[PDB]
Amino acid sequence: QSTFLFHDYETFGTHPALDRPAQFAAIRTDSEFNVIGEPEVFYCKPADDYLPQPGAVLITGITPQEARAKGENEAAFAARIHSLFTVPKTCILGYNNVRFDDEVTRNIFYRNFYDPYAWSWQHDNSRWDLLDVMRACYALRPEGINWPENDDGLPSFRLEHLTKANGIHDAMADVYATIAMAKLVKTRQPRLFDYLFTHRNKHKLMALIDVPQMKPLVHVSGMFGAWRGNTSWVAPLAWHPENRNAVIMVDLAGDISPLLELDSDTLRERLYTAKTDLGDNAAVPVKLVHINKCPVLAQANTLRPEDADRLGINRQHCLDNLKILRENPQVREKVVAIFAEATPSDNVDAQLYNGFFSDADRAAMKIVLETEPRNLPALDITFVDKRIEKLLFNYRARNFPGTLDYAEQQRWLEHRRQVFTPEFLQGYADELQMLVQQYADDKEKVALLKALWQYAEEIV
DNA sequence: AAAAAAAAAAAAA
Repeated sequence: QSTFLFHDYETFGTHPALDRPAQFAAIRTDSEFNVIGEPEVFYCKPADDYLPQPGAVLITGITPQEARAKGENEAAFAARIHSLFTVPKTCILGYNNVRFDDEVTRNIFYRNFYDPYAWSWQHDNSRWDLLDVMRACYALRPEGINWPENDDGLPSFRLEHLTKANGIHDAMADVYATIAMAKLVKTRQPRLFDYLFTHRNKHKLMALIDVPQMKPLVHVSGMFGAWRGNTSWVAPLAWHPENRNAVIMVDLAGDISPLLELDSDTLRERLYTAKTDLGDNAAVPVKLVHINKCPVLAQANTLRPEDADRLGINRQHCLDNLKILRENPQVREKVVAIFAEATPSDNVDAQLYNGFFSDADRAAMKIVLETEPRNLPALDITFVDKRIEKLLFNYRARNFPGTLDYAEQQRWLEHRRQVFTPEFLQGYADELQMLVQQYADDKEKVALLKALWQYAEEIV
C-alpha cells in the first residue's frame, strides 16, 4: 500500500547543519489524504554544546527547558524518524520541506549514523513539496481557491495566510494545515495536482528537457517573484558541467542582450552581482534548475495566453528571444563556461556534502548502531572516511556523556570551552538584551528571553 | 544517492 507522510520540524535555528531540532511532528495518510494510524509527535533534547537562536525561539514559543524536559536524545530522535521514513511505498512531504526540513533530516541522519538519502528513494519511497504546488495552482489554474493579497497586493503563499483565506504555529497544527491545503488543491484542481505529483521524480522531469532543440517550458519558482505570479517561460541551454542534477535555464521573459555582448568571464561576474549596486546594466537572465529538488516544470501550452495576460508575461517577447538564442549557439558556449569554475568548513557537522560514504564505511556505521553505547570505544573499527571518527566522538559525547572517560571528558570540556567563549556569551547576552528592549512590552516574549538567559547560565 | 557558501525571491526557525 502506497502512503503519504506529512511532516514538519520546529527547530532552534535556520541552519539545519548547525542548529538543532526542538520538535518533530508527522501524520500517515493515503492517496485520498485520509488519516492512517495515530499522529507522531516528539521533542529532541539539545546537547550541552549548543545555544538556540533567539529569533527562532521567539517564533516557536518552545524553550530548551521544555524540549529538555519532554524530549529524547538526537540519536533516538533520529531513530523514531528513520523508522517512520523507512516504511516502504511512502511519499514524504510538507510545506517547503525540500529547501529546509529535508535538509534537517539529512543532517540528523548524518550526525546519527543513518543514511541521509535512502529514505527518499529506497523501497519505492519519494518526496514532494507543496510550496511550488500552491505557487503553480495560482499561476496556472487559480479557479476555486482563494488567494491572499496583503497591503502590497501580491500573492502570499504563507501556510497561515492560505488556511485563513480559505477557512482552516504548532508542528502538528502545521501538518493538518498542510493536509487541508493538499486536499483543497486536489478536490478543486486534481488534473494539475496529479501532473505535479507524477513529475516529482527527476527521471520524469527529464522527459520535458530537450536541450539541443531548446524546447521552451513553463517554470514556476519563487526566485522569479510574486509580481510575475512566480512564473515564466524558460529554455534549457545546457546541462550543468559538474553538477548532474542541475540544468541551465535561460529566462525568455527578460533582456537577453547581456548574453550576446558580454563574454563568459564577464557574464559570471555579472551573474553574481547584487541588484542594489547593479546600475543601468541589465542582469543575466539565467537560472539553474535542480531536477532532484522537485521543481515545477511543464510544457509551454500549460500556460495559456489568458493566464500570461493575467500574470503579465509578454509571450511574444519570450518567442522572439528563443529565435535569437536558437540563432546564436555561441550563447550556449558562453553560458555553460560560466558554471565550470571551481572555502570548506572545519566543523564535521557541516561536512555532509563532502562526498558519499562507501559501502564498507556504511556497514561499519550499521555495526556502530548495533553495538551498545558503552561498548563503542572497545570496538576497534578501521574506517576509511575521516569524517566518521569525528562524527563518532561527537555522537557519543552529545548523546551518551556517561560513556566518556576522563580524557574524552576533558577533550569535550575543551570543545565546549572553545564554543562558549566570553565574547560569544557576551554577544549572545547583548543579543538577548537588545531583544528584551525590542519586545519590552511583551511578557510572553520576555519570559522566554529570561529562560534563554537562565539556560545560557546553567549549562556553562 | 550529493553539491552548503557570490545572488536571483520568498518560503521555511
